[PDB]
Amino acid sequence: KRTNYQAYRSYLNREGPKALGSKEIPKGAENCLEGLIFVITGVLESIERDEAKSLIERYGGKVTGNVSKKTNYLVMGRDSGQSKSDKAAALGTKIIDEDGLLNLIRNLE
Repeated sequence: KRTNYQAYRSYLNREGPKALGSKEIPKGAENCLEGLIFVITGVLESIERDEAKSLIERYGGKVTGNVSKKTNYLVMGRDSGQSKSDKAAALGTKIIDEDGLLNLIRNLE
């Protein structure tokens, strides 16, 4: 019984942002993420977690690391944690990619 998976920290923070400052921060509606809880897990394409978090928070969303019952959208990059995914799955919380996160906001442009 170990709840900290050291291997996961390696994967989740092993990103090679070559498109950092390219896909980031759209001009969507300020209300787009407002009232929606976003949970970011796994390694995305290229995003510093804070830029995601600040973005989510800025657009009225709450960013948290644990999938809640009001999440709706689980941003999942490369990680295979059954633990976080199962909760989302049981709720019907849909899994999205980095592109998916921005895709919603891009729609509100």
